[PDB]
Amino acid sequence: YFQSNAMELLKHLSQRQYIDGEWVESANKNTRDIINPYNQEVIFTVSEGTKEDAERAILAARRAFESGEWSQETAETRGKKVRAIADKIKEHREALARLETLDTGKTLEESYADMDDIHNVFMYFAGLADKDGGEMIDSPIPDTESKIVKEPVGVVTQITPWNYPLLQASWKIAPALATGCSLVMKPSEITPLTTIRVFELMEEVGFPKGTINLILGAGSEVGDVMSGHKEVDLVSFTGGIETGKHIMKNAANNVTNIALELGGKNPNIIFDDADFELAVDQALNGGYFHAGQVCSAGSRILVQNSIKDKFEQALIDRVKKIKLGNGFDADTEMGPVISTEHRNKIESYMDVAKAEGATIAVGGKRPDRDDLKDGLFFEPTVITNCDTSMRIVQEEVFGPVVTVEGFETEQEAIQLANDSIYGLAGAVFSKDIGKAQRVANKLKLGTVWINDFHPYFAQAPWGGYKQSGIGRELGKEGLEEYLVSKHILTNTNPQLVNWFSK
Amino acid sequence: YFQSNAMELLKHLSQRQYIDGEWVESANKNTRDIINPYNQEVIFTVSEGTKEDAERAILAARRAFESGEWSQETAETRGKKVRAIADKIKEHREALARLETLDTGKTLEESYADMDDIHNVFMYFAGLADKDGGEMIDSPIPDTESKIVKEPVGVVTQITPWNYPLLQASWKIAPALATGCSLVMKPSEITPLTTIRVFELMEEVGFPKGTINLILGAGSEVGDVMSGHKEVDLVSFTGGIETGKHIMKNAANNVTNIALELGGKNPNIIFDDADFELAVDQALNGGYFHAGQVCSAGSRILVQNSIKDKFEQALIDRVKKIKLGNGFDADTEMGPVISTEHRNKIESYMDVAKAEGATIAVGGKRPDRDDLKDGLFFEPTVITNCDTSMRIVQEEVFGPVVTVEGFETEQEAIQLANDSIYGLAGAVFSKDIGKAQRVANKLKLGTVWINDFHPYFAQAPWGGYKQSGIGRELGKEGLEEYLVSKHILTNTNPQLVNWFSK
Ligand SMILES: [Cl-]
Ligand SMILES: [Cl-]
Ligand SMILES: [Mg+2]
Ligand SMILES: [Mg+2]
Ligand SMILES: [Mg+2]
Ligand SMILES: [Mg+2]
Ligand SMILES: [Mg+2]
Ligand SMILES: [Mg+2]
Repeated sequence: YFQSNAMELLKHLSQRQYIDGEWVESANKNTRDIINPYNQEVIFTVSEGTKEDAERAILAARRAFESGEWSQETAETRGKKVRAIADKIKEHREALARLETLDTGKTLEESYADMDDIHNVFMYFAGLADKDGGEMIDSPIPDTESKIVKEPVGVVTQITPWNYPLLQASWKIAPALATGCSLVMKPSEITPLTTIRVFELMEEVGFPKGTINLILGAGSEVGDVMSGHKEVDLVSFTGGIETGKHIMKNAANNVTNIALELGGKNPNIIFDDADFELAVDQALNGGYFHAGQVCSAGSRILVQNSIKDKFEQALIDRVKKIKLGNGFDADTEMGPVISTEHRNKIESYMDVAKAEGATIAVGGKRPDRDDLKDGLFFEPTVITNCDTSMRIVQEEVFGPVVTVEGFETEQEAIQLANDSIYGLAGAVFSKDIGKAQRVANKLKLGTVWINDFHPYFAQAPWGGYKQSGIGRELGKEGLEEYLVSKHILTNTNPQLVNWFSK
Repeated sequence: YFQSNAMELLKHLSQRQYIDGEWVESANKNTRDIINPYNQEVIFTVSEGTKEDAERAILAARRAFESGEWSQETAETRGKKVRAIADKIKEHREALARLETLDTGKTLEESYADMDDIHNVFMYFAGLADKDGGEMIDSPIPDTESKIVKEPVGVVTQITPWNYPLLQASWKIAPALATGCSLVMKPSEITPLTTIRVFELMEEVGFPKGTINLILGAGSEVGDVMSGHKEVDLVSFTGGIETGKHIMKNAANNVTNIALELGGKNPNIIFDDADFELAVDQALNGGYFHAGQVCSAGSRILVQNSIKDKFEQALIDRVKKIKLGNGFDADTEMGPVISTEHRNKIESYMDVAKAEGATIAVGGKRPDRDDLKDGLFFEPTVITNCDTSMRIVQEEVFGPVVTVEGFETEQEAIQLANDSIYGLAGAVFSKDIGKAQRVANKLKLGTVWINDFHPYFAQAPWGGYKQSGIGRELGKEGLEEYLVSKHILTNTNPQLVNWFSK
């Protein structure tokens, strides 16, 4: 009784926003219904905040920041509180995993793995909090002392996507809290459940009023307030490229720093000297984990011409066996897509593939099976006889869809892999490790996997080249987005200059 | 015969742009006359480039970058070439100083000090080039190797201001070349002379075609191309806040990284326990070095009420003795302002001070003396009986003008100093070093001087909090703006996952 228990969890979950230490409704009492993508049933109703609520949260975050209660707390103590959040995630791993599956549709196994990652993100940043306060500089001016002090950047606004909501939240919350910033977070309007829950958990730990704030929904001009308010010091946005560009333009009005992660067209490069069985397995894993909606998805398969036919038929044969179903059922290998609008977007992209002349080798429709009929399912799809000039190869579909292109040589694989506007992540499969390393050094991607697909972890920075984003999350670089440098120069033997006549 | 020799230097200076290894005119043959602010005489005529020229330069920079001739050169070798530029600056220190004085009006002594700084900027980055290639990560996944590799960011566009043209150029050129980027630089249309000269010097050293490019002027949409072209990876702009905001909005269209330095309203905080003589000297130095046009200028004096009257009368008495004149004359302490438009801007700000009710205690007009009549001079000015609500206190005037406000307590000094939209630099004067350190830690400024005014140097990062900018120049942080991180993860014992049914 996995799903019905998860449903009973909801009877204890807050429905409200969290602003300045209090759970509160929307200023105009508006609500929004949240859906289970497996059966499209409404599972919960939450507040839908207004732009005045967002304004209020940002002003509270500012007041808290200036008060120093969190920003001037010792780094060691901030780290202890971030660890306490980590430990709460582990304590509540089952419930959180179940809530994530209910809200997003992914398999329970995927959700459990995700909860383990999230615990490790918090634990990583807890440990990093007190490890680097700045630098002493060897001043070139005699009788001076020069130091660089790291300070928290201030008030941060954090906007997360519907694909891996709590995971993306953790990437933003952990460094903000570790550094002493105040934050205002707004999860996707579609998938707020686990974010609400993590806010309840953070309240249990206890932070100064205003240090953490949660805004819910997609209210009119809320996004604009979060990117454009004069009191914001950093906007951290993960989501679609068009929204990201708008956010950056908004941020310019007050000279606000931005960190953006905007998607990808991630290549999966398979040489003829790859372990063949491995490359087929990982092409499946690349394409279809979380129904191709995880940000690391490998939608663009590039395979060496010599084995392309062999590869295509192996991949297609496997794709026909993929088990679709309820994320709570153990035999499910792939769940539904996230929303009606997203499935429609995916369907309109298949309109494009057809208008461009590509072949849908398998999939490309909604499944008919009775038990899948009420849910937001779409068949795992393989598109063949496509080329780099096509919209279906160039544009991010964010669904259970891969394209397959051939290449003759190493140089052509690199040129094709780099021929998109994006640059987030990708893989190279070859037993020739030297070759794989040559390719990796030429790919304009923030993360390159050699003989693997998907890995990310707190210890290493993640983010895009090209139009995939600005900045990095995770690792030390991720922490650094939340800090500002101040050079304090002291003249220890000050003398008159006497430039101007006396 | 200092000035006439500097004028004869010009008979050997290029008049053209430098694009893809060649000195070239503007695509439409347009030119612009360059003026000596001391006497408003036209001293030189240079090409005025078109937006198609800028496009061509950026495409050449891209082609050069992709070729690897500079980007894949060893860091050690790149450092050697950056050192060779440094050594050229020192070799030509006199000529460059004289050219800077001719073009910008500042005293020869100021220009010599500047040439020494510029040599040290290049030398610093030459030494930094080969010191950090990335990191090895302790991977949390068994049988994996994780490394982070630093790569140059790519094609950079660099736009510099008319206040300290070669110095600002050096801050941008040195890290770009040290990291292996290709660059396209466009100096202020008003003051191109020393930038043209440094390009001649860099050509003497020798770089691959397309690695360095120089665009001249303020042609229609040239700025827009430099901030908005798809092939740019970083825009580094130093100049006015309104242009900077436009640049950032442009950059958003292609998800282009930005580094901005946008001015300041730099406070000079003088406690009653300061060394009084020192504080008067440094208030003069803060306000009037380069006629208040250097980016470190201290236009906003905050003085403790107990000594405010004493301070005001000491400052005013000194301001009346400041020697205005030709930058080439040894007895000159302050030169002219940079342009007709800038002097007019300064004059319209005095219209504001008057409309707001402040007192012009000294100065506030153009000098009448016969030898100053043809030049762009403006008297050093002290404005009193002003408060933080006034436009003359809040807005950047960028001229030989200071305002004087009083404060009662340490807390009030901090609150007033922080009450502007800016956050570039400022000073605290007090013999109570502990107090000065408390104040420094509360000021939202990128650089805080304790008992000094003006110091900046290659070893320490420089840049703004708040609307003074995004990013940092100088130091390691300055280098880092020109680098991108790539995580290469290798699975050294790859295994099938077998998530999907066989
Ligand atoms: Cl090959
Ligand atoms: Cl005091
Ligand atoms: Mg409870
Ligand atoms: Mg020493
Ligand atoms: Mg800002
Ligand atoms: Mg010559
Ligand atoms: Mg080991
Ligand atoms: Mg970019």
